[PDB]
Amino acid sequence: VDVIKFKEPERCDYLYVDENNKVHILLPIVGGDEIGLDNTCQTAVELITFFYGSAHSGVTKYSAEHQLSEYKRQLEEDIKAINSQKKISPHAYDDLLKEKIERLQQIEKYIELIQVLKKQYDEQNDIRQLRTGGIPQLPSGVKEIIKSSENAFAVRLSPYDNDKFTRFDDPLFNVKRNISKYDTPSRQAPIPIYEGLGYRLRSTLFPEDKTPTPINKKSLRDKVKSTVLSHYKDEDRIDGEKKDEKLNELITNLQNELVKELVKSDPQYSKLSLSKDPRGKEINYDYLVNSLMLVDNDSEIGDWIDTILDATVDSTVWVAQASSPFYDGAKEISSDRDADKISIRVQYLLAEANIYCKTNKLSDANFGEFFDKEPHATEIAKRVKEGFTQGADIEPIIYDYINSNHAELGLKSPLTGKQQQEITDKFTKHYNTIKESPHFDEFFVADPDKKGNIFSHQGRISCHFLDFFTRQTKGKHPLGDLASHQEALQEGTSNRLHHKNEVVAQGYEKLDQFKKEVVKLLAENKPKELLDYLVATSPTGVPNYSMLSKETQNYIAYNRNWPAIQKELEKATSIPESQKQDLSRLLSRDNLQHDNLSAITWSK
Amino acid sequence: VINMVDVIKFKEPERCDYLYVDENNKVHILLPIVGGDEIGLDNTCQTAVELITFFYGSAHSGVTKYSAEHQLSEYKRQLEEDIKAINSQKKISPHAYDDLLKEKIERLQQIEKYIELIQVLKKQYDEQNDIRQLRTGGIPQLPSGVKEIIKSSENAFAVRLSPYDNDKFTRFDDPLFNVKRNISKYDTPSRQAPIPIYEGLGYRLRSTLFPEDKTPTPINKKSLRDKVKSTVLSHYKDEDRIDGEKKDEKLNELITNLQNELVKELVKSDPQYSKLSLSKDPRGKEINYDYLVNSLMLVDNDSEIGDWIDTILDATVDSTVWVAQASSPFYDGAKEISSDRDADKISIRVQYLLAEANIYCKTNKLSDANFGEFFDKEPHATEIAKRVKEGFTQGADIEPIIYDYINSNHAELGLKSPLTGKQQQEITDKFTKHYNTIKESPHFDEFFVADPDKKGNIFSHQGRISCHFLDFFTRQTKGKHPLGDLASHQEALQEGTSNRLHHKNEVVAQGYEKLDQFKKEVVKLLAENKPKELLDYLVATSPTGVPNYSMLSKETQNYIAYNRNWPAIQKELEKATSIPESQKQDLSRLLSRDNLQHDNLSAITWSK
Ligand SMILES: [Mg+2]
Ligand SMILES: [Mg+2]
Repeated sequence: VDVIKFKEPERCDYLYVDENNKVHILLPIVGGDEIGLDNTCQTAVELITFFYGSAHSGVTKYSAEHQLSEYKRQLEEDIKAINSQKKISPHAYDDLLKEKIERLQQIEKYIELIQVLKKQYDEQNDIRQLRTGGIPQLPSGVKEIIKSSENAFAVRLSPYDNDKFTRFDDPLFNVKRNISKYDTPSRQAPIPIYEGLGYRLRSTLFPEDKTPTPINKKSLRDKVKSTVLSHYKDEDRIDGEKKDEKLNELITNLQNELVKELVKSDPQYSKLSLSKDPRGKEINYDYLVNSLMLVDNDSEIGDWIDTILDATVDSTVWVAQASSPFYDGAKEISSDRDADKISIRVQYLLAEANIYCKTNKLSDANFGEFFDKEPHATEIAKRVKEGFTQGADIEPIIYDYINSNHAELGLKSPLTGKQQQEITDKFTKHYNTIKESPHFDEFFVADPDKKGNIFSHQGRISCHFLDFFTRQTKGKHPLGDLASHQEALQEGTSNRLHHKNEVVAQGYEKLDQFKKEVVKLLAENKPKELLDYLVATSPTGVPNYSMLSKETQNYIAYNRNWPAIQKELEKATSIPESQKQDLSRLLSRDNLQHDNLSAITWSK
Repeated sequence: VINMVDVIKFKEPERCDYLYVDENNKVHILLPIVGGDEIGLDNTCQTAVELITFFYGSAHSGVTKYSAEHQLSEYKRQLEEDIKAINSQKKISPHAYDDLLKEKIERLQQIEKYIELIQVLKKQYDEQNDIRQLRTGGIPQLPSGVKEIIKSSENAFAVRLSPYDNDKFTRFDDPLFNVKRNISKYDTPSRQAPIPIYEGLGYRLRSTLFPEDKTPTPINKKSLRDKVKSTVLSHYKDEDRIDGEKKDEKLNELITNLQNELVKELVKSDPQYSKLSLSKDPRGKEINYDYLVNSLMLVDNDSEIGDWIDTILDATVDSTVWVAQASSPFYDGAKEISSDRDADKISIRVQYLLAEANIYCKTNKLSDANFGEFFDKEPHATEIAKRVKEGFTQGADIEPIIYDYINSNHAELGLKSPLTGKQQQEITDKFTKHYNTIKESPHFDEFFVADPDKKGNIFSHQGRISCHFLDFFTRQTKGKHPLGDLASHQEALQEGTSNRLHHKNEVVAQGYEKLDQFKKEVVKLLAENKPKELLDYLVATSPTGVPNYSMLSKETQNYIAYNRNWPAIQKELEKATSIPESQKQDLSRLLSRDNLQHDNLSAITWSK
C-alpha cells in the first residue's frame, strides 16, 4: 500500500520542542503543575521513572532514554519515507525533512548525554541511589537547582504526626517539628514539643481540657441578618404611631450593613438600595402589610428583614465566593485531629504568603522563624481561634498580623489588599490541590509565570536536563551543539510549557493547508494562480510544490483544465528551468520521467 | 466642532441585550423567563424580574437596566449612523462597503419590526393586562403566553419541592416534579410559622433525619483512604500483629486484603485501576517483612495493623490515587444532622436529586411520570428516608441509594428499563452542578431547569433562560397579527445547531474583521512586490459577487497609491485583460492621483 504513514508524534514524555525547533528535555523534580503532589518518601518517584522507568498502578512507565530512543526510531522512519520520494521529486518535503533531521540530531545527543551521565558521572552513586536507596534522595544536582531557583520554593510544616523523611532540604518557610515517631524505639507515636507555632495552633484550637472551639460560619445573608438583629431586642416591633419611621430605620440599617459587607468583595454594590421594589414600588408599611400581606404589626424584626430582602435584592447578590479552605462545613473544632488539620491550614497560608513575598522580591525572610517565637506563636493562634468563633474570615487575621509586623518580616511595606487577595487565591488553589496528601510535612511550590530555572510541563514540575547535566558533570562534558539550548528556553514567553509540540504538528497542518489551497484554486478554475501558488516559496525559500503527494498530484494532473495549466507552464518565462522540468515530470502524464508520488497520512 | 477628523467610527456593537444574530444574518429577540444558564436563579416572588426588565426596564443594585424596546432603539440608531457613514463614501466609491452596508440594512429592517411588534403587543393585545401586571399590584405572575411556552417545552421543566418553611408564592404552575407541601406561613393569620402536614416525602425526610426526640444522625463520611483503612481493619482486632512465626504469611494476607479493597473501591470510579498492585514498590522492590522492618525501619513486631497499612500504602500507592471526586452536595463537611434546619437542608437535597432524575428521564423520553407522586406515597416516602439515613451513618454515597430505589421500581415510574450506571452518573453531574448553582437561594420551593443541549423551545442566552419573542408574540396575540417578514424566523432558530446561543454576534463582528483581513492582504501583497496579484486580489470578489476593493479606506488607498510599485500597479491595470471597464475606472479614480475624479476615502475605525 503506497502510502507514507508519518510516525513522529506530536507529544512525547519529557520533550518540549520550541518554535525555533530546538529540542529541550525537562528533568522532573516532582509531579504537579504549581504545587507538588509528591513529598516526603515519594519525592524521588519522578526521577526514578525518568532514569529507570517504573510500574505505576501495574501499568509500565518507560525511562526518558527508552522513550527518546523510540521517538528517534519514528523520526528515522519518517526521514526514510520522505527520502523514498526523492527519486520522484527532488525537493519532496524539503522543510518537513530538515525539521525532522534537526530534531533527530538533537534527540540523539540527549540520548548520548543521559548515557554518559549514568556510565561516567555517577561515581558517587547519586543517580543510582534512586534505584537502590531505601528511601531515595534527590540527586545533588537537583538540590542545587532548587537552592538557586528564583521561582520555586519548598515549605516545611509541623503536622502533629510528622514524618522524618522530608526530602526538600532548603525550604523557604520552615517551622519547628515534633520528634517523628520514626525516631522512637517502637515507631508508634510522635514525641510532641511544647513550643512554636504548630503546638500553639493545636493546643489552642483544641485544648487539653477538651473544650471544643465552635465554628460559627454564617452565609452572607445570615451574617447581615443577625448582625442587624443584634442592635434590636426580641420584643421589638414595627408597630405604633412611629411605625413608618421605625421601618425606615430598619431599612437604612439593613442597607448599610448589606452594602458594607458586600463592598469588600465587590464595590459595584456601593450603590445598592432597599428603599424600593424592582418595578420602582416603595418599600413601606402599607405595601408589605396591606398589599403584599407578608408581615404585620406583630411580626418579628427578623420576618420584616426577610421580607425586605426578598422584595428588593436580586438572588445574584447571595451567591458565595469560592469557600476558604478554613471553612469546610464543620460546626466545631472538637478533636486533636480537627485541630491538627486547621493548624496545617494556617501554617500553609503563612507559607504561601512567605512564597508570595519571596518570588515578588519583597522579602527573603523565613516567616516561620518569626511565627515560631513567642508571643507571636501564641497571639496568632488566639486571634485565629477567636476568628472561628466570630465566624470571621481567617485570611485577613493572618494578613493584619503580618502587616503589623512588616519590618520584622523583611518587608519595606505592608501587603496591599490586592497582594492579599492574590495570596488567598494561590493558597486556596494550592491547598485544595494537596488536601488529600497522606503527609503535610512538606511541599514544593513553583510559579511558572515568573522568570527562573523551574518549569511546568506535562503535569511535572521540572528543570532543564542540561542545567542538571552540567552541574552534575561539573563542566567536564561540554554540550557541543546544545550549549545554548538552556539559555534559549529562558528566552521563551513563559516557564509554563505546552504539553504538545506545535512545531511538529504544524509540519502536518501545512501539508493539509497546501491541499486546501490546491482544491480551491482548481475549483475556482484560476490556473495562473495555481502555478504561482506552487512556485511560491516558503520563508526558507522552498517551493510549495515540495508538498505534492499522490492526492494533490492526481487532482492537478487529471483535472479539467490541466491543458490550460500546461499552457501556462511552457509560456511562463519567470519560472526557472529547474522547476518547469520538475513540475512537468510531476504533473504531466506525457512526461518521459513522470512518476507517482505516494499518498501521505498521519494520526491527528 | 471643526476638530472634525475624516474618520468613520462604526457604532454597531457586537453584543446587545436580548439580541442574537444568526449566521444567515437573521435577527432573533430572546424573551427571558428567568436568569440563569441551565438552572434558574430566580424563583417564587422574583420569578417575574427578567420580564419586568424586558418590557419596562428596572433598577438593580441602583444600576438602571433598560427595556428591550429602549435597547433595540439605541441599536437601531447606531445602525443608522453606520449606514449614513458608509453612504457618505459612495460619492467617492460607488461600491464602498457593499457587503457590510447590506448586512447592516438587513439587521436594521428586522430590528424595526421587532420594535414595532413589542409596541403593538403593549398597545393592542394586552387587554387582559397580562403584561401590564408585571408593573402593577402584587407579586406578578408569568404572562399566560410564557406559561404555555413552558407547558409545551420538551427541553425545560419546573420542579416543585417541600421546604419546611414553604412560600406559597410559587410562580411555576406546570412542574414535572411536584410533592406535597406544608401550609405556608403566609396562609396563617399571623404570617409567622408554617403548618406542617405529617404525610409525604418532605415530612418523612425531615422527621427521619432529625427526629422529634432530638437524637442526632451521625454523618460518618470518610476519605477513600480512611474508608479502605477502617474496612480492612474491621476484619482485624486491636491485638492482631504481624509477628512472628507466620509473619510473612500474615503480611501477605494483609497486602491482598488491602489490595482487593483498594481496587474494589477505586474501580467504581475508574477501571484503569483494575491492575493496581501493592506487592512491590515503584522500583520493583518487594514489599516484605525484611524491607519495611530491617531496611527501611518503619514498623516492627509490635506495630499495629493500621501502621503496617499506612506503610504499605505509602511505599506503594501514588499520591494521585487519593485525589477524591468533587464532593457530593450530600457531604458538606458536617459531622452530623443535629437540628430541624440541618434536616430540612438535607431533605431538600434528596428531593432535588429526585427532581433531576425525573428531569433526566423526561428530557431523554424515558418517562412522563411525576416521580414526586410516587415518592410522596407510603411506604416509599418512609423507606427512601430510612435508607438515606442509614446511608449517612455508613458514610455511603447517597446518590446510588436513590438510583437503586428508582430502579427497583422502574416500571411503576413509567420506565421500560432500569437506569444504567452511565445514566446514573449523568444525573449526578447535573444534580451536582445545578444544586451548587442554587444552594444559596433564599427559597427552595421551585426551580426551572432547562437543557439547552436538547431540541426544544427554550434557549440559553446571555445568562438568561429564554424563549423566542416571536413564540410569545404569536401566542399572546392569538394569531391575529401576521409576522410579515419575520414569519420564518422562529423556525430558523430551531434549524440552528444548539439552543445554547452565543452571547455576542459573530456575524456583526466579522463585518469588521473582514476589513482588517483585507488590509493585511493588501500590506502583504505590496511588501512582497507582486503587482498582478494585488490587482487580482482587489478585483476578486466575495460570494455575493462584490469586489474586494469595496473595502478600501484611507489607510489602504494611501498604502497602494503612494507605494513604490504604483507605476507598476498602474501599468498592469492598463494592460488590463481581465478587468471590466467600470472597475478599471473606479480603481483608477481611487488609486491614481492624476485621475480627474480622484478623491480620498475616510479612515475607518471601531471599538473591539
Ligand atoms: Mg514514610
Ligand atoms: Mg415572598
